[PDB]
Amino acid sequence: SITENTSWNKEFSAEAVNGVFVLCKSSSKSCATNDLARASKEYLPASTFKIPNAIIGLETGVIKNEHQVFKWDGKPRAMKQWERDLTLRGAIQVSAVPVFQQIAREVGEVRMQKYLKKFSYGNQNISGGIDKFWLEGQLRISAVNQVEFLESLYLNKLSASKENQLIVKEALVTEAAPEYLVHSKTGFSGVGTESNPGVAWWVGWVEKETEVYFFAFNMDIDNESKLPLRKSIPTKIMESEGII
Amino acid sequence: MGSITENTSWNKEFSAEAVNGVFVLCKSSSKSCATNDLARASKEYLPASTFKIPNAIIGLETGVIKNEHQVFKWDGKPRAMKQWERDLTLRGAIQVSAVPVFQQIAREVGEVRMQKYLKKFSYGNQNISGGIDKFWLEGQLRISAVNQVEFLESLYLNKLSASKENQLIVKEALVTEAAPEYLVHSKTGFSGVGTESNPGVAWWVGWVEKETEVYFFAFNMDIDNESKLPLRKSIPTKIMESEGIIG
Repeated sequence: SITENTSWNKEFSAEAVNGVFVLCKSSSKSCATNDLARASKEYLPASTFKIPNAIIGLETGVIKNEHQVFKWDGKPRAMKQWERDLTLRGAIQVSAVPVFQQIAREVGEVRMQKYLKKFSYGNQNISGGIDKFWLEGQLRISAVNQVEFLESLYLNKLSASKENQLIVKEALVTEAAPEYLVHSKTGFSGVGTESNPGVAWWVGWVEKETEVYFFAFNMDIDNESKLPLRKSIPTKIMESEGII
Repeated sequence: MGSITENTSWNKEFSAEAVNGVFVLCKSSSKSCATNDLARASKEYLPASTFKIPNAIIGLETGVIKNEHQVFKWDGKPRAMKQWERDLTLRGAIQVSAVPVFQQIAREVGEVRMQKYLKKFSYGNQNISGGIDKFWLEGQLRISAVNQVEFLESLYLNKLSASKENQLIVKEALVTEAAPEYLVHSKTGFSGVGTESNPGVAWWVGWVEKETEVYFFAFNMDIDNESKLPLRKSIPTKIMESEGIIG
């Protein structure tokens, strides 16, 4: 069950942003959102796909273990922050696309398809090129599906060893406080094209006291300068809810 | 570790705050350590709440603690600290150093198993006599800063005699600072203000993962007044910032 919560609309209007926020307390059985329709609309996952990709990489052995170092071969990479040796967390934190493209290539189309089916990951469409389906392909997943997926990870219920799920969870920690812990991942498909803006994401969960909150946010975006809103809008909503 | 060297210049942060203590910092790749005082780096002190690290691992390995989702319910009885009067998860109990939660764990573990694990972990002088629920608080258990970093490195590498799954659970619970370029896992400790001419001890131990490098650290200082407690984190932090590790 997904229920509408009109009290968050202001946060979107203030910035003239078209997007959705999904927040579920304790579990995904009851989630709140500002837009029922957009909550379940499937969008390209962009870099949020690094979460399932990391899990699959570990499960298949492509990623040897948590201490694996992904060496930079010295060839030019889109961003300078990617031009260096990276650990799994390092690669996830700076969203080093090339590291995960190679992981995807080694996983292969057959295994990738099998795991997304096991994970009930969006439309599970990986066609068009094994190293770019989550960047410009036909893969689509909704905010609600993201929360369901993240909840399974939190509970160690995905079809992978608990060990591997724990490894990925540690790589996803983005904020640590004595009060709460935040695990999250950003995504940005690009500025989109004429009349078809791209999508920006921020998904994760907050562990506070004995309670847990799963969240997923996405928005239309046609200018990179608006990118910070993918974190500020959800953060303001969660702060006003007294979560972080 | 492979080597250790003395760097007396780190006494700067100690002298400035009129503090007697030690800091040990080891780089994983080179397997080399540095400290402001070799003698104190090897001196053994009560672990205080830093013992919650091995205690948590042992509780999990023995099955006393089910997993990271187990909730330690508060029975409503008054506790030494107001922050402990609430239900807590494993991480919650570790973060606020809820002593009563771990004393119960220790009692369920029992002396025989506790002794077995500390031997496997090569944890300090491995003397747990004087009460199964307080040997690390006011008993005869002692461990040095060098031993702390050795122990923490083993945990980091999942090389302790425990399931990798349980070591991962504890490691997750120890995260105290997260940034894009570095992650900090740590645990504080404080035995008390001690007696006259015999001050208590305050600790801050953990490790920092920055880039592909890993730094293990252990800090302790003499303390006879709680107002000096924040120094257990500020001194080590300043030293690591000067080293360009955190911040």
